[PDB]
Amino acid sequence: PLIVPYNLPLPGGVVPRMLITILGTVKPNANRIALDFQRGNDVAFHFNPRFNENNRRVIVCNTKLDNNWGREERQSVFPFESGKPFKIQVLVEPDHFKVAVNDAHLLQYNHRVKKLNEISKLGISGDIDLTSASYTMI
Ligand SMILES: OC[C@H]1O[C@@H](O[C@H]2[C@H](O)[C@@H](O)[C@H](O)O[C@@H]2CO)[C@H](O)[C@@H](O)[C@H]1O
Repeated sequence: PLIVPYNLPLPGGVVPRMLITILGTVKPNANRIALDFQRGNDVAFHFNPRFNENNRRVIVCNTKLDNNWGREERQSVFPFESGKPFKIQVLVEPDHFKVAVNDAHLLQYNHRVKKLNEISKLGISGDIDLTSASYTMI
């Protein structure tokens, strides 16, 4: 496997038609997963499944600028399950990140950080065994 937290460099940043594919398995009794698309210290797109927030499962998405979190976008559709293998696909489209899990569309996140080619790293963290993380141009 890959060691978590795992960094995936995105050479030259992201660009529309770039597809990121993450395969892993959720640990037993998981609490959280996070994807952090970084522009230096800023987080352009934070994607954060939470398995127990006040006894609810929710995906929280946000942007961090100068160490400040912005407005959360929350999604109560929650395709992850403790103990089970998953696939996350993040497709960069011109105006949003488009996320599908296990081949089903999940959410979109409008670009707040505009300098896409400066979003040069993806951090993958949380309560998972990470099997693979890669990108391709489609
Ligand atoms: O917004 C993403 C960001 O959330 C932090 O937790 C928030 C929490 O979601 C919010 O309900 C509460 O009022 O403030 C917390 C701190 O901003 C996480 O700590 C952080 O990791 C991100 O997930």
